[PDB]
Amino acid sequence: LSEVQKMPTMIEGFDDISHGGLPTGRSTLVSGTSGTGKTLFSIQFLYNGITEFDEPGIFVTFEESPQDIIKNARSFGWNLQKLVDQGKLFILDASPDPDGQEVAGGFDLSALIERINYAIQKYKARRVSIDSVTAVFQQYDAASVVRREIFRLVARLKQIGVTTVMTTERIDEYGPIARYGVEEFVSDNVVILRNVLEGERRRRTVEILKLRGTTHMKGEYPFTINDHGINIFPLGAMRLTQRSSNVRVSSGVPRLDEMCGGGFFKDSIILATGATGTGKTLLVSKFIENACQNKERAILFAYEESRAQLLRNASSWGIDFEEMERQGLLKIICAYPESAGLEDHLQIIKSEIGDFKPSRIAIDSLSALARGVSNNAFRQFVIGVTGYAKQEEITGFFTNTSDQFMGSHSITDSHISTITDTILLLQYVEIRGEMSRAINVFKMRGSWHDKGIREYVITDKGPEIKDSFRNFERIISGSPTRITV
Amino acid sequence: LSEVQKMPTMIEGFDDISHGGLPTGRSTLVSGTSGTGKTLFSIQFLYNGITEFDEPGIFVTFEESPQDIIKNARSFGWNLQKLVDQGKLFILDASPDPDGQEVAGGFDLSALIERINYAIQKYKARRVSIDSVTAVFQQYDAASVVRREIFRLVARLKQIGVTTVMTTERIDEYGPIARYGVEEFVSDNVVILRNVLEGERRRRTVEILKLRGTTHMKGEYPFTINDHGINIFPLGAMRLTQRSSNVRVSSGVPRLDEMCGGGFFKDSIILATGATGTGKTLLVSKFIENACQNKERAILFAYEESRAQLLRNASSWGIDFEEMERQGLLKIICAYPESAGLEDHLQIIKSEIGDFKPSRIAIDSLSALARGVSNNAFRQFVIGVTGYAKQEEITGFFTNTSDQFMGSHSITDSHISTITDTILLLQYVEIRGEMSRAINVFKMRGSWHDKGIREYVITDKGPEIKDSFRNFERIISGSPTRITV
Amino acid sequence: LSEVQKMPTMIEGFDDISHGGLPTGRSTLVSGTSGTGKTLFSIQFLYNGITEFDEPGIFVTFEESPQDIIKNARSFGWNLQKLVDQGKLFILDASPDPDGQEVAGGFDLSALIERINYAIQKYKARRVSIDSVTAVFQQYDAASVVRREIFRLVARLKQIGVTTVMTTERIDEYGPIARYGVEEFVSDNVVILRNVLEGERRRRTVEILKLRGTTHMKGEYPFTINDHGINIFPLGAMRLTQRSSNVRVSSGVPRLDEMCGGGFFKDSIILATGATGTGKTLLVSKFIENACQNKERAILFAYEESRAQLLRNASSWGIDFEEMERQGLLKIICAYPESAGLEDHLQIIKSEIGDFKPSRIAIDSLSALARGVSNNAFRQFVIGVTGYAKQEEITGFFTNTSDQFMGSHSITDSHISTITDTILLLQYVEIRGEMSRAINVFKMRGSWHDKGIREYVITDKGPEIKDSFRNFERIISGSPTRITV
Ligand SMILES: Nc1ncnc2c1ncn2[C@@H]1O[C@H](COP(=O)(O)OP(=O)(O)OP(=O)(O)O)[C@@H](O)[C@H]1O
Ligand SMILES: Nc1ncnc2c1ncn2[C@@H]1O[C@H](COP(=O)(O)OP(=O)(O)OP(=O)(O)O)[C@@H](O)[C@H]1O
Ligand SMILES: Nc1ncnc2c1ncn2[C@@H]1O[C@H](COP(=O)(O)OP(=O)(O)OP(=O)(O)O)[C@@H](O)[C@H]1O
Ligand SMILES: Nc1ncnc2c1ncn2[C@@H]1O[C@H](COP(=O)(O)OP(=O)(O)O)[C@@H](O)[C@H]1O
Ligand SMILES: Nc1ncnc2c1ncn2[C@@H]1O[C@H](COP(=O)(O)OP(=O)(O)O)[C@@H](O)[C@H]1O
Ligand SMILES: Nc1ncnc2c1ncn2[C@@H]1O[C@H](COP(=O)(O)OP(=O)(O)O)[C@@H](O)[C@H]1O
Ligand SMILES: [Mg+2]
Ligand SMILES: [Mg+2]
Ligand SMILES: [Mg+2]
Repeated sequence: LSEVQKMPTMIEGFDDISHGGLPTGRSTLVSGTSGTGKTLFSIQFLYNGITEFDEPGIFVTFEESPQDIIKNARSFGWNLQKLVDQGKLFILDASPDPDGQEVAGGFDLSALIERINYAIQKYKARRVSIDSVTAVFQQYDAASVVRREIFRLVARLKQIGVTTVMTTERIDEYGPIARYGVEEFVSDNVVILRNVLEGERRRRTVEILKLRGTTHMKGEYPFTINDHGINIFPLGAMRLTQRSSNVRVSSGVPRLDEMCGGGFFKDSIILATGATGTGKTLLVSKFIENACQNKERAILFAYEESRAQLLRNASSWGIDFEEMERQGLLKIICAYPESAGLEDHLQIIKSEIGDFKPSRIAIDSLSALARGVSNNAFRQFVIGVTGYAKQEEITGFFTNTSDQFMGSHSITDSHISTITDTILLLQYVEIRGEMSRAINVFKMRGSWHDKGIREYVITDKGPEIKDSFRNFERIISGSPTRITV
Repeated sequence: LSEVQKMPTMIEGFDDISHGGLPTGRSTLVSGTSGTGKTLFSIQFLYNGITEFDEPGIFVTFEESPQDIIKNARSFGWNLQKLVDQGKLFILDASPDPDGQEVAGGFDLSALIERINYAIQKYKARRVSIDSVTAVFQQYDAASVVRREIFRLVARLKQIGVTTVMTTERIDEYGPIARYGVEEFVSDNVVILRNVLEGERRRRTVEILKLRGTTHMKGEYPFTINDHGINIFPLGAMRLTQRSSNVRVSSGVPRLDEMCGGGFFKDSIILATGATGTGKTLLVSKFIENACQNKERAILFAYEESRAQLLRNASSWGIDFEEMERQGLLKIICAYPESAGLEDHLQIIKSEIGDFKPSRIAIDSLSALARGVSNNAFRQFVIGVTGYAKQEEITGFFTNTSDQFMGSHSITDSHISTITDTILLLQYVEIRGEMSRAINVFKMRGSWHDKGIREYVITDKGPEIKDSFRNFERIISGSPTRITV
Repeated sequence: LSEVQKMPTMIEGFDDISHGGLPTGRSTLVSGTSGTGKTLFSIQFLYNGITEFDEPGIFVTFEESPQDIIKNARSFGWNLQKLVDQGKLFILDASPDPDGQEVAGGFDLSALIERINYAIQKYKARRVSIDSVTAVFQQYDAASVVRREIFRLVARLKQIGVTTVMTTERIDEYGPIARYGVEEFVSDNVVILRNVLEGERRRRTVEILKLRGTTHMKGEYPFTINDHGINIFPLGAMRLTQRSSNVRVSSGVPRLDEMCGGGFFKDSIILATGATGTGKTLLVSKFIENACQNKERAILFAYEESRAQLLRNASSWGIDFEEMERQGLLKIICAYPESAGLEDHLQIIKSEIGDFKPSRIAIDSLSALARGVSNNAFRQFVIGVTGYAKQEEITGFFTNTSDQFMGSHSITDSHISTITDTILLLQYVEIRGEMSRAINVFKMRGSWHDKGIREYVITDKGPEIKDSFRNFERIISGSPTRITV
């Protein structure tokens, strides 16, 4: 008599991919291999319901004992025992009793359905989570029997009018959606949780395969499990709207600011690319030093150099990062790119930005984060970081180490130049057998910028941008040819 | 006694691939994994029949309850309850009753066939849709029994003379066409719906494998599910006929118009390619500004820069996009390439063009749309966009960011240059250690165009195209060599 | 009533990936193919418990006889017989007796559980290891029966309150986690041991798939089995904190030290890259000679040249490595890269550093170690070596043979330049048909360094760094062009 209403799950990123949550009064199928977060998803569904909408929830477990479920939920800061004592949550223990011997007859799904209905009526439950129906159906080896029993369960829960989340099982990550293969077709809604193993690394993704009668974002979306539960990131949080401003921000190098027409833009992304030793880290350090000298908070996400090495280099360049950190203006987060996946790094960056509320951020060596990851996943990560930084009106400074040290015919082999607003090209220039460096403002959207490929030297005082090689040809090749007069 | 007549389905793009629709008086097999749109296809078949030809339809469901089918159809704006009340549609509920216990004997297909025949005679039905015969046949584990029962059903429905759509099931996207493997050979017509997972993205494709006694377009064809149902796009809508005209349209840069022999052609595709920062977005902005200054509607499909960043850059270039939007002359659609698949982007572009009726369109950075997609799918998308724009007599301006910033030996690594009519090559030119830019009209079909590689500078007033580097060699390499006199 | 406490295993690297060990009072599933170290892991778990925390352990074996288990443990220096005699360890022999005939009834898991409970009560056991439950469950061909029995066992061991390690079985390295496929879902914790075969080489990795109610590091982590048991290396031991100092260390070439602004840094990584014959080994030899002349211990990890060939070349260069070794100041470890995997090489390097306590280390030809290994695994190895060296305040000198001998447009095709602090670029320079060499300090973090591409010749006295090619262009190409005056 009406359209397909949805019930928000309040799981970060799930409601966005599901376009409003799970459909109301229907059964949703959550399928995934071991460790994919099925139990976590089901528990978070009820917990969020109870906490945000005061909707009593029912949890049906067939393997994990209720005590173990409550003990598990605490790792996320969830006190399920408090909810149980308040009558808001009820954990229906349907696990086989050890004292109960094997039964040769078809397991009584009718008794379980009656118990669930009684619990729903008693606690006025609006949400139901069913843990590992596959444990129930393994006694039902036949696939037809399994489909019939799932159909009975879904139809009964539908007649009761409760929103249900059923966790099922799969052997392969990209094989059958569920074990028997009849689970994904009896359910109205199918959610797939994967733990893809790529490059000796586990990537967790969530996919909404079908929402009968409703639109949803298609494909796999990476998600992480942290102290707050499941955190899904829908493809860079789409576009949104961030009103870019003309406000200028200094780069810490006055000559570079002149080269940029008055410094960088506050709501812009700066990309300093070049070969190793070109001074990208020096520009990042001067950027952070300028940020903090103006009593503005900043963060330095490093991924190649340790904290102490950064400190030593900054001190050698006349920058006291220790005093900056003591003043509470600078927070240096360094970490090896491998230590965690790109989604984990994005979550850490978001959390640090939220806790510190910085005005500027400097990520060192995006190339380091691109190690051993597919170009598509890397691009998704950069989209996420850039969008999040622009949304908070945060000035971003990113560095990318070019793989070729001279003759580099591309700005970035990952092709992130299309996403950045300002591009600083740093390169070596062979001059009289000496390896001079050159800095050029390759790109600046919305601002005039010096086209000069200007020489600069690195001293104890920082970078000193000199004149341009106005008597040389093919500087870009790294090996220019000098012309008389 | 006659040839093989076909019954139109009126599903956008299906009748084209099927060369007139589904054959009349025969059973069509619609096979696909979970969430492929089998139920949607079957429902749309009957709904389109009833609404466009007043042909009563019969829907046979074995899992989804009739109430749920009616509730599902509303997401597409279809009021199936109205049709049921009018006697034009009948939903035959054949789902197993929960109160009915298991039956050890072969399920009575004869009773179902008799019920379907009675319904067809009562409602004078010309169309029939059968939902998940696989649910029926899972009780028939044996494949031979399944083939026999499908043969009986198809033969009976054929004797009745109704056009039937049967939805069947598969475990793998590219595995067996159906579960048992006997379904695709008893049916006269086989349609395969796939939800291929590639690059963490779901691509939906429809394939007509065989139409016994009729020709059909071969292979997979992408299709999307939106608020209007299934929308199939047959390989760029073939050729068609768009009478190109000699009418000229200004580019917003008078010197560029002179370089093009009087501006671009109205019914032509313009491709501005170059490295990052070369000013492709500037040319797009001037193009849109010229379009709107002449009181002509235009659309800007951006995929790298946000709306506000485009606004800021345009204002910095003396272009007021806000006033343009207020006047109803400009509509700016920006969106990340990942947010949706290429078919979805094509559908969005088509819908926006239809709703706005623009005279010009400007897509920013086709390269952004090529991220993480196969070259073939990208090429298909460009063919679609170019053909649709040319059909509506719309002038298209596309930008492609070259992956190499100097020495680019190709116009486009995706090789779309063969599809575009006008090509504007933008490149950096190293001159006296300064990174000057160069604009050249690489290509212009049906018009004389300046061969000069002309220098241009970007100011607050826009691009100023200066003279050509007439005293330099190897400009194209990016690092030219100057010659005296 | 409390959070999820964990029990340390004291297995090197396991507690780090598991974030504190195995959860207390729960069953952990250790699955892996033949030879993956399941039995070794289970035995080490109990042995470490007993030896470090005085926690009595119970070992349940179904195939390996207790005598054979004790005999096996001695290869790691573990005297399990001493623990058994002390009552700290009990090996419960549950293997089928040869005199016991086949049983058609379901094997009595209840009797085994009662025996285990009796043993736990008698020895006050806190840890339990179960060897090859799969041998038990093969008589239970049915997967449902297997899941039920595993559930009974886990629930009973949980009620007893002991931490349990259960070793299960798999046929494929990346196939089902366990044989039946029900083992990984009844267990609260799943650990996967793999012996991946890549390039005719076996790579052993450990993965913690899920720790219910606790966070853990995700993905595969390489581990080796040596005379001390399982040794896991969690992704380079994360970041840690190594306070870099400004202390300078001589390179053995005074002119090179001048080029580096006073020599290399003590807590830094030096990378000498160049074509074959450029003199990387000469720089390594002079580095070691300077290390030992100052009465400082050093190690030379070679991977291309034999010990005697290194001796001969050093003597030809006026360096007496034999006297250095006799004095106990130099230890030369040479070995073919293939002889062992990257994890094995890392373990050997760590062990040698620990036994010798060197002040400097010189690894010859990282490129040799990159032969036939994925770039990701190689990068992980370099991260490990660099981090370990920096942690011990050890100066590292690494050499990388460039694959291209002239025109090399990159420092390292493996792109390790981002990880190194000092980069010495060695290259050939064609001059008047003579193949002169050139040395340039490409990079030096935290120090001024000469930008000059200086010629050097190799004599019996070592390298003699001459002036720079100040009258030549395109030296970097290898084929420079001379200019008059
Ligand atoms: N506080 C936490 N922070 C981060 N990750 C956590 C946290 N608690 C649990 N996890 C992770 O979440 C996963 C838990 O999965 P969950 O129990 O929800 O279901 P599942 O793995 O889909 O199915 P199964 O019931 O077979 O375990 C584990 O792999 C664990 O690593
Ligand atoms: N209004 C809509 N707009 C866009 N997509 C929709 C809309 N309504 C439904 N969908 C999508 O269409 C799909 C519905 O598939 P459908 O029910 O027709 O059959 P099927 O997936 O082939 O088979 P099954 O019966 O197993 O679900 C879902 O995956 C859903 O995402
Ligand atoms: N002292 C040692 N040093 C190095 N490697 C060792 C040592 N002792 C044993 N190994 C290795 O450890 C492995 C022993 O594996 P383990 O017996 O622990 O269990 P598993 O291989 O997982 O299972 P299974 O019970 O089927 O053998 C062997 O492959 C052997 O090469
Ligand atoms: N005190 C100094 N004087 C002059 N140059 C220095 C000094 N300290 C460091 N440098 C230079 O700084 C360079 C490092 O720059 P950095 O920003 O770390 O490069 P990257 O592009 O890899 O981030 C060194 O290669 C060296 O040339
Ligand atoms: N006010 C201005 N004056 C001169 N140049 C400008 C001005 N604003 C922007 N630019 C130039 O515009 C360039 C951006 O051009 P754009 O069309 O966005 O490049 P793309 O080819 O990436 O689309 C900047 O790199 C800068 O050189
Ligand atoms: N006594 C010598 N006099 C001059 N040159 C020598 C002498 N002994 C060896 N060389 C030079 O040393 C080079 C080897 O340098 P080495 O460090 O082994 O190169 P790599 O970069 O491969 O490690 C030889 O190619 C040769 O040019
Ligand atoms: Mg750096
Ligand atoms: Mg652009
Ligand atoms: Mg060598």
